[PDB]
Amino acid sequence: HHHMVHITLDPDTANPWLILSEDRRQVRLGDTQQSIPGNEERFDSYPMVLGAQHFHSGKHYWEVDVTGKEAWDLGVCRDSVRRKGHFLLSSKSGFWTIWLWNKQKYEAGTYPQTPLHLQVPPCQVGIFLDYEAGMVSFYNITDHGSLIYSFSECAFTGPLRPFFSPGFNDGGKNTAPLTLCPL
Ligand SMILES: CNC(=O)[C@H](Cc1ccncc1)NC(=O)[C@@H]1C[C@@H](C2CCCCC2)CN1C(=O)C[C@H](N)c1ccco1
Repeated sequence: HHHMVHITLDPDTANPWLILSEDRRQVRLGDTQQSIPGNEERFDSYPMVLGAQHFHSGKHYWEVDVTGKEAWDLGVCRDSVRRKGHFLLSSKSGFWTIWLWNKQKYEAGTYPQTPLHLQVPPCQVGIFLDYEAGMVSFYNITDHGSLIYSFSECAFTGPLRPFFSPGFNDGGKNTAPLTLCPL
């Protein structure tokens, strides 16, 4: 779409186990860990990261590649979200996400979550927000922009952040990084 937005990963939110491309456009789970600052922003608990970008208004679209990725988590979230210590990922916290785990088991971050029934495993996912509309939707690029799922009447109060994770590499097959597409 035209409402496109150039997103960079904020390393001041990145979980210590995550390696970033120097361009802030990839992110993947490292076997070992980084020994980095004591920021009130970093995700301690799980392999999660935001994008530096802050939306207070308007309509914003971006795309993410997940070729060869048995799991992942994409979407948006409030700044407000607490960044310290275990939680449930849900609209209820301040996350409007979808995700994948165990290769073929896609679900939406409703409280509680909602299994999804997808004609075509998406190779890239398109994410789209309309702050004023209370809207954020997920589109299956690899199947002619088919709506994977839409969150509606979200309560968009404070500012909003692009949310990501490449998920866990236990299976072996989650080496591959979330790659942001250039459009
Ligand atoms: C019961 N909730 C679940 O089973 C879902 C399942 C799920 C799996 C994959 N992708 C998103 C969701 N987990 C969560 O909501 C959170 C986030 C998640 C992370 C973050 C994304 C990357 C790696 C996985 C693991 N997770 C916890 O461990 C919370 C924990 N059980 C708890 C409940 C109360 C307080 O803490």
